[PDB]
Amino acid sequence: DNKLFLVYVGGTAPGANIELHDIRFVVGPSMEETYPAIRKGWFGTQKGLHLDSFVHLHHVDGYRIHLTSEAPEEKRLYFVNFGYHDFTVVVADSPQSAKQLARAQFSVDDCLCVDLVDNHYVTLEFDGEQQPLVPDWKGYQPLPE
Amino acid sequence: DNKLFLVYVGGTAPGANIELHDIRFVVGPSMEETYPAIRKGWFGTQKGLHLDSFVHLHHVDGYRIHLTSEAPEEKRLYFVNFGEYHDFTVVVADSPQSAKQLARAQFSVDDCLCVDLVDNHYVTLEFDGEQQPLVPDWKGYQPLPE
Repeated sequence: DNKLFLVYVGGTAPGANIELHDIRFVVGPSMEETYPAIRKGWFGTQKGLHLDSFVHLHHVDGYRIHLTSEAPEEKRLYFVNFGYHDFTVVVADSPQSAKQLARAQFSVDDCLCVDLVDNHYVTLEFDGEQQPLVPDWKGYQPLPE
Repeated sequence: DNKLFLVYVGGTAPGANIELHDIRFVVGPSMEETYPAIRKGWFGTQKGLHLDSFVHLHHVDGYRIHLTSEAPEEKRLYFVNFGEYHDFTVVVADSPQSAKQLARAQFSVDDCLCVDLVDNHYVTLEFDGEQQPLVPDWKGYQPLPE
């Protein structure tokens, strides 16, 4: 059973004075099997690359996330970064409606469509379940070599 | 009269999903006169680069910072990155080893950088006993011009 993980990773990059951090979406049966995909998703230096937090995402806005190898869809998963507090994940039909829904959850941004991840398609099903967007785990976990 | 600024800048880089941030050290008479050096020190994509916070750094651990065109110093300025400015500090030390030690002790494997040459200006230190809190002069969102 493949799972979708939102992963927050940290490391160095050439030119930079401090540690940088990025959010990756990866798919695997477990976290350790996503390690190759985390490493190649990471833009910076591989030496010292570490996991800071992650969450297995199964539900967003009442929608269950399904993953299939093959897969038309009405609504899609959108990740919205504000230039877990500084980002969100929403379900919407358009990139513009995704940004607006993201603005309304607080009380010019950038968004990514999460629809194809490590050769797996993201399809959504309404079922009513909520999932708090909080880490399953946080800390400092270096990836192996 | 040149000033040493520590600037917190933000923007994008190829392959990254979110906005990234770096700390730069820059030298100029004013903040706006450091913009070329900020742009050329930024590791990522130029388009959309913005300044988020900065501080004019004049004193660290009782030492006054002097900036000169021409340059032996026993103690030096060290910037220490830990693995509001909470995730890092600046200290005065003789060696990178002792720099890391002093940085650890003032909270209650890391990386450190020696800040002795910045934009063709040498950093020299003079003990005068003055303190300066390592906090921003300004914070917000300021796009750098093109």
